[PDB]
Formats: sequence, structure tokens, C-alpha cells
Amino acid sequence: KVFERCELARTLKRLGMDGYRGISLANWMCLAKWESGYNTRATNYNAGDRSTDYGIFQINSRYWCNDGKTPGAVNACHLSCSALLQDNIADAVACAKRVVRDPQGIRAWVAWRNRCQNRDVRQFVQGCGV
Ligand SMILES: [Cl-]
Ligand SMILES: [Cl-]
Ligand code: NA
Repeated sequence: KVFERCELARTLKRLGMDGYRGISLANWMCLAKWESGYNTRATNYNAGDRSTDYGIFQINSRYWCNDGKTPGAVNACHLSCSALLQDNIADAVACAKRVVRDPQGIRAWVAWRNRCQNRDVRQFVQGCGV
């Protein structure tokens, strides 16, 4: 499913992402936008290290979910990577919460550093009623 901006904004708020571990809703929106374009079925194979990024938040199979084919990987979210490709983002959200529970926080995603950090991100939630 390809989420519409405000539709996604409201969904994340309901799932309790606003201010989770100090991260504003607008930052989560910026992350989803640059990682997948709000697309839940987005998958990206990294031929460089044999891992794959899954779903709306492009969560990596090396540490977070299990896809069985990534070498020396763990499954911190305790989920099959397939769970991260559903239209319902409840699981992807539970896993993203797990990711940011680590010391790096939102910085775990290099894309956030490149396109969201130190920028005016208000635009992602304007007019959405959140
Ligand atoms: Cl699962
Ligand atoms: Cl599994
Ligand atoms: Na894994």
C-alpha cells in the first residue's frame, strides 16, 4: 500500500509514534518519505552485504527481522521480514520502536541524517490534524 501523507500521519499518531523516545511525528514522516515514499511493499537488496531493507521504514534483515538468507543476522524485532511488507503497519511500527530503543535512536537510519536532521520538517504534518 502507498500511504497518502496525512493518512499516514494520523495512523502513526494512533500507534503512539508522536514523541516516542524523543522523536516527533514529523521526523517519523520524514523518515518514511525518504526511505520508501510511504510504500509498505518497498524492498531493497544490498548486494554489498547480502542484506535486504523491508517496508515503509526500510528495516534491515541483518539485525531486525529474519528472512533466513542474510548471513550472520539476528532478529531483534522477533518477526519474519514478511511482516514488514503488510498493508497494516502495526508490526513495522512495533519494530521501528525497537530500533530507536538502541543508543543511536533515529540516527540508525543514515537517510534521516542526510535528509531530515537539522531541517525544517514541519511540512510533513501540516494540515493533517495531528
Ligand atoms: Cl512474523
Ligand atoms: Cl522468521
Ligand atoms: Na535477520
